[PDB]
Amino acid sequence: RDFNNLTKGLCTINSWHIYGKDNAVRIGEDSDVLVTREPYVSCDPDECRFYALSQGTTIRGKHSNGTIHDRSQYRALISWPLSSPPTVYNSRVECIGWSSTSCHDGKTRMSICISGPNNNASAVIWYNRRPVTEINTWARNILRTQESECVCHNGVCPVVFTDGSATGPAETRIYYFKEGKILKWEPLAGTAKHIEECSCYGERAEITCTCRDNWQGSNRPVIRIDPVAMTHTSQYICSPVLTDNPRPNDPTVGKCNDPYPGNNNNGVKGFSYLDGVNTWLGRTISIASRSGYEMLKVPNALTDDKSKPTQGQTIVLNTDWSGYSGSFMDYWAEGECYRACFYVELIRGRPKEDKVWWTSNSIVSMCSSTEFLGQWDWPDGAKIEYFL
Amino acid sequence: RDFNNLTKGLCTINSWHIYGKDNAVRIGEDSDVLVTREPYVSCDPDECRFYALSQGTTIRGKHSNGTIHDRSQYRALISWPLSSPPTVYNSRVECIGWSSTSCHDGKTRMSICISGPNNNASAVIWYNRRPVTEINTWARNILRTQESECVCHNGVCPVVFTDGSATGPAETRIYYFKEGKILKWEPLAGTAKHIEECSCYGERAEITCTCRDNWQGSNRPVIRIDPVAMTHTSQYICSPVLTDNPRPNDPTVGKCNDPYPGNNNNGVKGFSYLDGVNTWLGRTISIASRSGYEMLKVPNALTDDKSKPTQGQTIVLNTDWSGYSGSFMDYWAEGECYRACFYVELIRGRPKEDKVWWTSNSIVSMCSSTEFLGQWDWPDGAKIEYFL
Amino acid sequence: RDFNNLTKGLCTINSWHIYGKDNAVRIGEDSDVLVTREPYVSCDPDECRFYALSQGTTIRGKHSNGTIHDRSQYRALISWPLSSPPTVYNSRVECIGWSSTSCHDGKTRMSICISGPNNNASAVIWYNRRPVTEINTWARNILRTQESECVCHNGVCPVVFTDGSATGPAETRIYYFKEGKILKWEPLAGTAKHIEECSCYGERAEITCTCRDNWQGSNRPVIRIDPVAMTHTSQYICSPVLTDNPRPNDPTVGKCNDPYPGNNNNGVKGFSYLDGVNTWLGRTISIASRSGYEMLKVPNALTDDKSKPTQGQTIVLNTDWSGYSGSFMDYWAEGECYRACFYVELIRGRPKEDKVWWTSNSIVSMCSSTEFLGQWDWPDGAKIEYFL
Amino acid sequence: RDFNNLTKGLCTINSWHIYGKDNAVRIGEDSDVLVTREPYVSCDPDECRFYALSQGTTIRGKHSNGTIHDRSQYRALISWPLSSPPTVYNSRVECIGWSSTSCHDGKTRMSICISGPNNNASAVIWYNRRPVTEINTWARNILRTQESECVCHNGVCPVVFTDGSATGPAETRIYYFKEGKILKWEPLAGTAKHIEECSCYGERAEITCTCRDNWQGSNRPVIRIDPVAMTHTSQYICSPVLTDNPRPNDPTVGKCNDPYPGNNNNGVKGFSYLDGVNTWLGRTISIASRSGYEMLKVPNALTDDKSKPTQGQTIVLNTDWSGYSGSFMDYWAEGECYRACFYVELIRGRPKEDKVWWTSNSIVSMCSSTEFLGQWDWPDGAKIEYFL
Ligand SMILES: *[C@@H]1O[C@H](CO)[C@@H](O[C@@H]2O[C@H](CO)[C@@H](O[C@@H]3O[C@H](CO[C@H]4O[C@H](CO[C@H]5O[C@H](CO)[C@@H](O)[C@H](O)[C@@H]5O[C@H]5O[C@H](CO)[C@@H](O)[C@H](O)[C@@H]5O)[C@@H](O)[C@H](O[C@H]5O[C@H](CO)[C@@H](O)[C@H](O)[C@@H]5O)[C@@H]4O)[C@@H](O)[C@H](O[C@H]4O[C@H](CO)[C@@H](O)[C@H](O)[C@@H]4O[C@H]4O[C@H](CO)[C@@H](O)[C@H](O)[C@@H]4O[C@H]4O[C@H](CO)[C@@H](O)[C@H](O)[C@@H]4O)[C@@H]3O)[C@H](O)[C@H]2NC(C)=O)[C@H](O)[C@H]1NC(C)=O
Ligand SMILES: *[C@@H]1O[C@H](CO)[C@@H](O[C@@H]2O[C@H](CO)[C@@H](O[C@@H]3O[C@H](CO[C@H]4O[C@H](CO[C@H]5O[C@H](CO)[C@@H](O)[C@H](O)[C@@H]5O[C@H]5O[C@H](CO)[C@@H](O)[C@H](O)[C@@H]5O)[C@@H](O)[C@H](O[C@H]5O[C@H](CO)[C@@H](O)[C@H](O)[C@@H]5O)[C@@H]4O)[C@@H](O)[C@H](O[C@H]4O[C@H](CO)[C@@H](O)[C@H](O)[C@@H]4O[C@H]4O[C@H](CO)[C@@H](O)[C@H](O)[C@@H]4O[C@H]4O[C@H](CO)[C@@H](O)[C@H](O)[C@@H]4O)[C@@H]3O)[C@H](O)[C@H]2NC(C)=O)[C@H](O)[C@H]1NC(C)=O
Ligand SMILES: *[C@@H]1O[C@H](CO)[C@@H](O[C@@H]2O[C@H](CO)[C@@H](O[C@@H]3O[C@H](CO[C@H]4O[C@H](CO[C@H]5O[C@H](CO)[C@@H](O)[C@H](O)[C@@H]5O[C@H]5O[C@H](CO)[C@@H](O)[C@H](O)[C@@H]5O)[C@@H](O)[C@H](O[C@H]5O[C@H](CO)[C@@H](O)[C@H](O)[C@@H]5O)[C@@H]4O)[C@@H](O)[C@H](O[C@H]4O[C@H](CO)[C@@H](O)[C@H](O)[C@@H]4O[C@H]4O[C@H](CO)[C@@H](O)[C@H](O)[C@@H]4O[C@H]4O[C@H](CO)[C@@H](O)[C@H](O)[C@@H]4O)[C@@H]3O)[C@H](O)[C@H]2NC(C)=O)[C@H](O)[C@H]1NC(C)=O
Ligand SMILES: *[C@@H]1O[C@H](CO)[C@@H](O[C@@H]2O[C@H](CO)[C@@H](O[C@@H]3O[C@H](CO[C@H]4O[C@H](CO[C@H]5O[C@H](CO)[C@@H](O)[C@H](O)[C@@H]5O[C@H]5O[C@H](CO)[C@@H](O)[C@H](O)[C@@H]5O)[C@@H](O)[C@H](O[C@H]5O[C@H](CO)[C@@H](O)[C@H](O)[C@@H]5O)[C@@H]4O)[C@@H](O)[C@H](O[C@H]4O[C@H](CO)[C@@H](O)[C@H](O)[C@@H]4O[C@H]4O[C@H](CO)[C@@H](O)[C@H](O)[C@@H]4O[C@H]4O[C@H](CO)[C@@H](O)[C@H](O)[C@@H]4O)[C@@H]3O)[C@H](O)[C@H]2NC(C)=O)[C@H](O)[C@H]1NC(C)=O
Ligand SMILES: CC(=O)N[C@H]1[C@H]([C@H](O)[C@H](O)CO)O[C@@](O)(C(=O)O)C[C@@H]1O
Ligand SMILES: [Ca+2]
Ligand SMILES: [Ca+2]
Ligand SMILES: [Ca+2]
Ligand SMILES: [Ca+2]
Ligand SMILES: [Ca+2]
Repeated sequence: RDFNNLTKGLCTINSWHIYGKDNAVRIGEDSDVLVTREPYVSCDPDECRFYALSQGTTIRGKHSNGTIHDRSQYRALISWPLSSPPTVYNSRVECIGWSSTSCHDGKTRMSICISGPNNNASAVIWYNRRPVTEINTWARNILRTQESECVCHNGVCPVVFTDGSATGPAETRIYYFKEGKILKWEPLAGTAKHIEECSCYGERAEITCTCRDNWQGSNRPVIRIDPVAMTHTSQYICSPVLTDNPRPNDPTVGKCNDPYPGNNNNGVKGFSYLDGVNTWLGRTISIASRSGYEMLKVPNALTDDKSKPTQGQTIVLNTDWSGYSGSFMDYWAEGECYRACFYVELIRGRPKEDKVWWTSNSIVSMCSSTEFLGQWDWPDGAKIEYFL
Repeated sequence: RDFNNLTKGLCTINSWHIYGKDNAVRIGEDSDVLVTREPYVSCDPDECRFYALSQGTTIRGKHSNGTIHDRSQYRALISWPLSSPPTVYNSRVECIGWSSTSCHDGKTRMSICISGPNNNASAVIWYNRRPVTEINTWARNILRTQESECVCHNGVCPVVFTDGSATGPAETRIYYFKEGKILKWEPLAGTAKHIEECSCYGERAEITCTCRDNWQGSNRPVIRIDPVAMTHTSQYICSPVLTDNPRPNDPTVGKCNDPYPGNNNNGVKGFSYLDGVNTWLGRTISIASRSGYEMLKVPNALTDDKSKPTQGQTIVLNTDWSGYSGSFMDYWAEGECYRACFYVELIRGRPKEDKVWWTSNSIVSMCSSTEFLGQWDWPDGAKIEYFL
Repeated sequence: RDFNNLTKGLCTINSWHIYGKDNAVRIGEDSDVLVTREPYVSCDPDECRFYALSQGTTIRGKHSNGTIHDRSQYRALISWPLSSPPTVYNSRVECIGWSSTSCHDGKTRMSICISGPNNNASAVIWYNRRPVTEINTWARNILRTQESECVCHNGVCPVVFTDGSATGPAETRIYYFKEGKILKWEPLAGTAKHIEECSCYGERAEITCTCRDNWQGSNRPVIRIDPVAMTHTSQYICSPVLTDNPRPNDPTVGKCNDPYPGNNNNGVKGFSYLDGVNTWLGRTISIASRSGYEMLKVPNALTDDKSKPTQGQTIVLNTDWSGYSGSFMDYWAEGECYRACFYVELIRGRPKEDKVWWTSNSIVSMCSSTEFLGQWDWPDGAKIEYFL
Repeated sequence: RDFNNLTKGLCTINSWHIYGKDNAVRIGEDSDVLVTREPYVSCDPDECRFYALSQGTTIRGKHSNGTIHDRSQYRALISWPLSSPPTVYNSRVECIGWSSTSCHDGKTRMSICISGPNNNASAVIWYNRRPVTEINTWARNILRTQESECVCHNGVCPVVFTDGSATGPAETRIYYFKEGKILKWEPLAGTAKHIEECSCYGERAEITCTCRDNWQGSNRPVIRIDPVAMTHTSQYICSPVLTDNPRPNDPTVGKCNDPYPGNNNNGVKGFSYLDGVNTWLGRTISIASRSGYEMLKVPNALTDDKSKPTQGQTIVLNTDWSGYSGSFMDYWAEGECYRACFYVELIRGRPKEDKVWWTSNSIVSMCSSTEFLGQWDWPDGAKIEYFL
């Protein structure tokens, strides 16, 4: 095997087709399904799999009480077969911790998990299923990373980390790994003022990451990385189609180089594909909560501070719960272009459904089509009443 | 690996032997077995597996209530090892949707799943476990396909789809796929007046499909496809041994080029092997409901409008529930001829057993023998009372 | 791979060591373990596995009621990893039916399952996981076979079948298979008067089978097969150490060429290793029921009508339930000799423990040592009270 | 594959990072997790796995009552994927018995299990998943071995066994195996007065084992083995940082050549890495019970009778239960040095938590880092009240 190179451009996105769906909460009402959150999808050269952070309990288990909490000693990054649920019996643990990323470089997979108390966390970087490198907290305040896949080019796999405040300036670093070893790291540069939970994809030897400005911005920060020079830039999506949550209503003109205000100290992980007129943004439908999910075609969103939608697709109705969302692609597929894909975490339980004592999720995932396909909506599908 | 070619004729069918049986409803009374319907069997060069459409819940799970319904966002095509049950832990998802087909071409497998609302459905064609092509609804009325395996010849895998009314003329198309890409499609031609749910097999570079005329016919339509020319014909089975369900009693003379009347707007998926004097038809025993199942040797059924049985074999007694049935063969077996096989879906629960709130099935499957073997009957075997 | 040849003699048996044990009934009190009976062990070149006839239900499932019965449409030959229990999720179905044998020839595995009603049963012979040959009942009275592994030599795998009465003369046939095809069959010859359930092993190009004379004999019939000439002989074990069950007390002098009387129309599957002074016989301890199990070293048991034990080993105390027992060896092990092995079926439930409504078993298995090892006893270990 | 040689030295240990954690008791509150004890970790060239002695029941099963007991016919050495729990469906049985060790030699794995009554136990040595050698009890008093991995060098895998009293002199033997065959054995020599449960690692063609002196010592005996000469030495860790449990308080000066007194007839399995200034000792925090766990950097502990800690890391708080601990390394990792690893058994249930009737454990495991990483504590995490 050779290292994968990002040689292709994105396919033209004219609609989105169903790729995967695990129905995990429905199925786990009466089977041994682990409680999860922060899911994602990532491909190897011969298989694509679902990933998430386990909570170290089943959803029917008594230890599901308290799983609203984000960080414990009982979390782990797990992966499992595409569209199956994350079960006790089919989930493979990648590493232990409560914040993660993972990617395949064409030869083997790198997985990173962060664990520890808030003031003393550490990342362990695994390569070929073995621990290789460790990184201690630099700011002593919840070292944390993408919660979706990284992207590699000729063996170099950049990863975005943040350590520091969620409600003011923090210390974001871009690490450049190869075979699980640190080649270089850089502090964040550019005009993004706060970065968390980057969702990345690669095309034509460039990696684009759409992130969460938790502190101030309802527009999303974007980091663009050259994995050969090992350098990057940052800005915000210019468009007035605002894509964080909660957020204010959409204005007429956005902000390219600073956070669009109205909502402070909160957000959600999300994504975009930024490719000129072939630009699609994901967002929750609700401006107030993680409710609904839609894709909007917003030509030149990155650069055009007045850009509005020209097409769209509903993914989850606004009468259903959504959650985090992120990007991935099958960099080992056949053909001339990389097909954009994404997932949406469908959060069930706390805090919005507080008649149960747990929080979990299922996954839905879609990829682009060059056809203009009909749309369905894809809810989680479980009935909370059954769990009482 | 090279593409498989249909070089062999059918073996002489002198009786049927047990091939597989999963006992899924019995076992799922106390284990984590998914609710299914629309099962089938399909072989790869190194393994044969059971396939079906999951309902995204276990049979003991509370989400089994409502599973009489055919189309939801919680269905998927799954496969699992021959004669095991479809469990949460052993079922591999092929694709997401509520109508399917799948076949191996000798190199890898193509799987197709249709999803969407009734007026906006779409097919996704997967090849080598990746999405390759998408097809939007052409008639905006439940785009739908075979619900059993397709057949390939030198890489060309024809598939029959219908979109449109179930109770009047519809728009049937034969697509010719290779490596998941569309080579060609044609509209239905010939004298079949309505087509659904084709059950296909191949021999000597020809593919024969026995289908369901839901609208008018109690005889079954037959499509015969040349996968080299990429052309086809259609007619009905001429015999007065009528094989849809519900149906009128058997007459003395059938119809070759139009639907045999008496029953409108209903049917069941079924199959035949049409090979001159080596012709065998499957049918339910009951003329009123999906009850019992038998094979009848009906020499020249396709062409002889007075042909009656010369031999038979009971598969399921008329005091047991049956369901869909379909054809498959192991095109990678040893020997000089292809051995005909079939399966029967053994439907349990609603609507016939309405003391439970679910609908599911098990599978029995048989293949031909050149011996004249003794016969048993093969019921599902579960007791509904245990589920109350 | 080449076909395995029986080139080695037996290792010297000076005691027996623990090989495998599945604890299936203990574990299945609270996990999804299939109800079984008629287990055995058989090796492939790279793995050894447990085999048995499933009853198509879990032991906690409501469908376990009635599993005392031997023949239903819900039985199948399953295999699973050595010392694991037969679970819904790890059991591989080999074929469907209610009497079986299986063996590897060095290239691939042959498995045979018989199904049908008592007057119309048929065997299907699978090779390389595909059906190849079928055999109809010849006497219309419960066609039946070994219930433990067959043995192959240069691709020729003999199998012993019986069809006919269990309580008078029957029609026993030795079939010689190669690649699942019938080379030849012969009727039983020699002085054995009734044959069932042969337990076989091979050494130095000869196959020895120790069987059950259900009709009259409390000594066991022995068939010795030359798999090159495809011929056989039969007699009884001469020794007065009687090894069927139920049986009369041991006499002073046995019978070499006729059944030792005292018990009619019953028996149990059992085994021996018949190798001159290196001869070991298995038996239940009780003369009345399937209770206890012991190995006895009985020099020249086959030929010496006064031979008595010179050494022994208790396997199951007479205060614990036993069951069928049979022979197998790992013909692909390293070294200069074949190590004798056996298993004992530990039957729990009906008819001896009738406070439960099921019948099932676990497995213990041992192989020979050239050391004189200390002995333990190996009960099933489950508590029936837990199942009430 | 070639046999692995111990060519590397230990990496510099500046802290410990999380490697694996199975959360088995939390998860097994509502899934089919086997009851275990005496766990460990061991690597093959392509995978690392968790190992333990099953009790042949699930933790929710009724047969979990009585699992405080150490030796039964229902125990087996099982292995399962790293950080998954030991489930009925994913656990591979290595061999049957109630004391074990296992190691890979670079070509394949040797596993040893001891079974029998206390006065008549025997070891079976498996190689390449087949039984090869057997060893009878030499002292007729609970033949027993390491309960963690062995270590091999050029195919020679030494193993430490003890037979005899737990409360006076016993008969310890070092066996040197190759391909499961005995090359040599030696009686214990040196100044260790009692040996049990050795925890071993290899570096630079030497194997170091840290053991348990059950009879008298609260310092730990150390055996150092030359696997080429097949010879060994023994002494005690000289340091006054005492590492058995229970134990007296730490003195100022330890004992190098005799047991440090204060506690008789008890102990716990533990470990150390003894490498000059790169020396780290594990111990329980409590001096009275298996409570808490810490690593202490104790330069020259082996040789310096006044050596005190210079650094440490808490692994399990003293308000959480611990248990056995042992060493392992991935001898097939990339890089220039072997990274020290260890596990801690987190015992739950009896005797310390006697509101339940079972005893089981989970696993946490860590490996060394050359960074100075922040520390977390890693409890089992289950709530006993949930099991009542
Ligand atoms: C079967 O399946 C089919 C496939 O899925 C399905 O078809 C699909 O239907 C859906 C639903 O209708 C379509 O999705 C929608 O797409 C809209 C875009 O398309 C419309 O607009 C474009 C653009 O039009 C402007 O520009 C062009 C040129 O650039 C001009 O030609 C126009 O005249 C117009 O110009 C004006 O506007 C510009 C600025 O925007 C100015 O520059 C200009 O000067 C003028 O002012 C048209 O080109 C489209 O026409 C074409 O397509 C239609 C078919 O859809 C044909 O009939 C037609 O002939 C053409 O071919 C079309 O008119 C999206 O706008 C829309 O998304 C908004 O609405 C949804 C709710 O429905 C919101 O959830 C979403 O967030 C978007 O609205 C919010 O955000 C905007 C942006 O800020 C706000 O303005 C708005 O108020 C709203 O904000 C509020 O909500 C937010 C969210 O909660 C909140 O955050 C805010 O704060 C605020 O509260 C939606 O995506 C989809 O594209 C169809 N797909 C296809 C392929 O057809 C079909 O229906 C199915 N069949 C059945 C039977 O079910
Ligand atoms: C152990 O296992 C064994 C192996 O399984 C098992 O043996 C098997 O037994 C079963 C059961 O008996 C057999 O299965 C049946 O087979 C019948 C066919 O065989 C009979 O008929 C043929 C043909 O005979 C005609 O033709 C030949 C030449 O072509 C002539 O020689 C004849 O004289 C006769 O000619 C007349 O008819 C023609 C028109 O049909 C005219 O052309 C002609 O001019 C004359 O009028 C014979 O050859 C057979 O004989 C041979 O075999 C028997 C053994 O079976 C030997 O004894 C004998 O010596 C020969 O060797 C034989 O006589 C099928 O017809 C039958 O299926 C019908 O019945 C079942 C119910 O039992 C129905 O469910 C089924 O649907 C069929 O009936 C329906 O449909 C027909 C067609 O339209 C209707 O006419 C009929 O009324 C009925 O309709 C009703 O029900 C329908 C369904 O609900 C409904 O839809 C309708 O609307 C309506 O309500 C059945 O399959 C099997 O073949 C045996 N197998 C073998 C290998 O032997 C054995 O028993 C087991 N042992 C034990 C102990 O259990
Ligand atoms: C730790 O683990 C150790 C390893 O497991 C363990 O040691 C093992 O102990 C067990 C239990 O003791 C041993 O197993 C028993 O072995 C007996 C055989 O060994 C004895 O006999 C031989 C043979 O002796 C004759 O022959 C030699 C020469 O051939 C002569 O030298 C003798 O003098 C004698 O000659 C007479 O008999 C001949 C006819 O039989 C005539 O030819 C002759 O002219 C004379 O009349 C001896 O060689 C043995 O000695 C050697 O070994 C002992 C150690 O055991 C040493 O002390 C000694 O120094 C020697 O080295 C030894 O004496 C088996 O007979 C025995 O099995 C019977 O009993 C059990 C019950 O215990 C029954 O269940 C079983 O079925 C057998 O009895 C039934 O069947 C016989 C046969 O028909 C009947 O005769 C009998 O009445 C009985 O029938 C009844 O029950 C049946 C079953 O229910 C029923 O069907 C009938 O109808 C009827 O009701 C048993 O297997 C084992 O071998 C030891 N292993 C080793 C390696 O030592 C050790 O104890 C453990 N430690 C601890 C602390 O626990
Ligand atoms: C984020 O994560 C960080 C990384 O984990 C974390 O930092 C870590 O913090 C922990 C906790 O503080 C550290 O772990 C402790 O480490 C101690 C060792 O370090 C101290 O000591 C050394 C050595 O000092 C002597 O020697 C040097 C030279 O050799 C001299 O320079 C010194 O002056 C001194 O000399 C005296 O002593 C010698 C004899 O011992 C004589 O030779 C000499 O003549 C003098 O008398 C120092 O070098 C260290 O300083 C350096 O590090 C600190 C940071 O820790 C810096 O601030 C500093 O500037 C330096 O760089 C440091 O002072 C361990 O001793 C300690 O373990 C004991 O305590 C714990 C309880 O806390 C016990 O559980 C444990 O068992 C040990 O105590 C028991 O055992 C000893 C030995 O017998 C007994 O003496 C003692 O009484 C006690 O016994 C009792 O309990 C036993 C257990 O129950 C029982 O069995 C007994 O019977 C009895 O009842 C502990 O491991 C860790 O190393 C830090 N890691 C790092 C990298 O910094 C950080 O806090 C986290 N952040 C936050 C915000 O949470
Ligand atoms: C497991 C068990 O209880 N076995 C006992 C059996 C059975 O109770 C009956 O044989 C059942 O009918 O009875 C014995 O007398 C016997 O046969 O030797 C004693 C033996 O201990
Ligand atoms: Ca369960
Ligand atoms: Ca924000
Ligand atoms: Ca019809
Ligand atoms: Ca008998
Ligand atoms: Ca001690």
